[PDB]
Amino acid sequence: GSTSAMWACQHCTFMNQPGTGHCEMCSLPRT
Ligand SMILES: [Zn+2]
Repeated sequence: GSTSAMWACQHCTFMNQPGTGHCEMCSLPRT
């Protein structure tokens, strides 16, 4: 809801918040 810049994971293939470097799908890091 209006944030900095989300990201697209390369495991679960879902969108994630700019602060959730991990993930709400796989449970892994952004890197
Ligand atoms: Zn993920």
